Amino acid sequence: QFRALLFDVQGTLTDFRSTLIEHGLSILGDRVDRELWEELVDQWRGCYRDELDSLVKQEKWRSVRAVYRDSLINLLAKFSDSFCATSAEVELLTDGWERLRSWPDVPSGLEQLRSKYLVAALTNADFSAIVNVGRSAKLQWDAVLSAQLFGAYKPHRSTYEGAATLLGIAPSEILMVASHAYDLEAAREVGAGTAYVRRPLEYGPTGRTEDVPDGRFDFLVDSISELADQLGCPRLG
Amino acid sequence: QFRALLFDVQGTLTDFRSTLIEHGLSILGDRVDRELWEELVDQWRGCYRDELDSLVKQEKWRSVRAVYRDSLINLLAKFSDSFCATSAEVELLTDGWERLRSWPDVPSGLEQLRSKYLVAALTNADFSAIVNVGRSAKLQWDAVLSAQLFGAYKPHRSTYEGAATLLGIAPSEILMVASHAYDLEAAREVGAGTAYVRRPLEYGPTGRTEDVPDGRFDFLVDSISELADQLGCPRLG
Repeated sequence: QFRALLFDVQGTLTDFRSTLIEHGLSILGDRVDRELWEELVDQWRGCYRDELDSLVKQEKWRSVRAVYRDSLINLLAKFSDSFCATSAEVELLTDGWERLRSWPDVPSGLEQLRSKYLVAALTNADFSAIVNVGRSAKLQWDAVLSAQLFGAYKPHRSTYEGAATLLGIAPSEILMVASHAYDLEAAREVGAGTAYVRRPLEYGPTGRTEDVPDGRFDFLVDSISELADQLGCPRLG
Repeated sequence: QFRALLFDVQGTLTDFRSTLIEHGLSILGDRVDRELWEELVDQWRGCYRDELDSLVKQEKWRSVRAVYRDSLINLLAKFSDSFCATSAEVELLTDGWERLRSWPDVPSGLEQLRSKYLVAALTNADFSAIVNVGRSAKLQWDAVLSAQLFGAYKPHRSTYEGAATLLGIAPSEILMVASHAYDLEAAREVGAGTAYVRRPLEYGPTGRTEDVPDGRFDFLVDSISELADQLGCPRLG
């Protein structure tokens, strides 16, 4: 069936929200409260995807770190009555995105898959960012692929097809793995397999995610270890 | 001093000659004698080098797999009196270059360096080839980089500069590691440190290797683990 598994990373494998909440509360200290900062974090994620959505239609690529920084600065202006931050603090706050921890199933799941499949990241994050998160989130890849290599973000066909060309495999022999349906739907359009990972805590203990029904994608799992089971990979020691 | 180590792979970390000799004898069996096959492998490697030297001068890039395949077809014609190969066998023999075994020091040496440094591959081999070599050679990277990503082979400055921009690290904070002096000299020009790894068996128990004196490059070692020691990395368990 498949030769390689292509992974979305942010949210799919990493809990970005907990880190950005705790990191921002560490940096800003007594100057911001949980509900103020949590509301900021949630609008920040929206601003990034809205800018990335705009860039895809326009067929342009830019530093994704710069996207995060630009949208944070815009949000800090909105909240300028409540608190402020220096340029250095804006840099440290923006760095939170590159210190993500992975969900607890991920490292054992990724290793268990490596016995039958090549495992690569295909991320919209900049190349250096995914390399950096790899250390804090304990990710170990066969290859790292980023929108920066292709000059185009997912859901663009160029990213999935370029990933397949670089890997030397037909798109039909890629299983694409993601906790975001848009990413899986685009991969299906190039012939790739689809595997959805439910992440109920991706947007916090409250706040819900897509209750995906069975049969929309080829697999629907609650962990990478579970996906590995269904792909004929044995459990580790 | 250094944030990342950039590794050449073929030869520096992998014994391509032992691999291709035993790989060919497995495919061809009794139809060729070992000493004859050894002569083809040594000329095959020579063809590959002469071809890459000319493509570098012309500033062109082409699939390195096709370089191996086209040069093999020429040598099979030259040796056609002694043995022959089917079209399928030509593909299998060319696959040997994507199944290289690593020198015995390398896997633990790479692991020991990961405690303090980012480790990435930078090879002239195509992207799919270096991914496959990671399994056969048991290499574990933070990132994998290929001349295919840049449309230019080492020693072109664009390859070292592209790697630095992809990893987000200043070339002065990159240590280049190789058993080939051309590669280290070119990285020195871009601003990186240099580490020469002596591989006397790279071209066989017979044949010869390069002369590097002490003080020509920043480090001169006999194994990756020695390099890690000289870089302040604690030993493994």
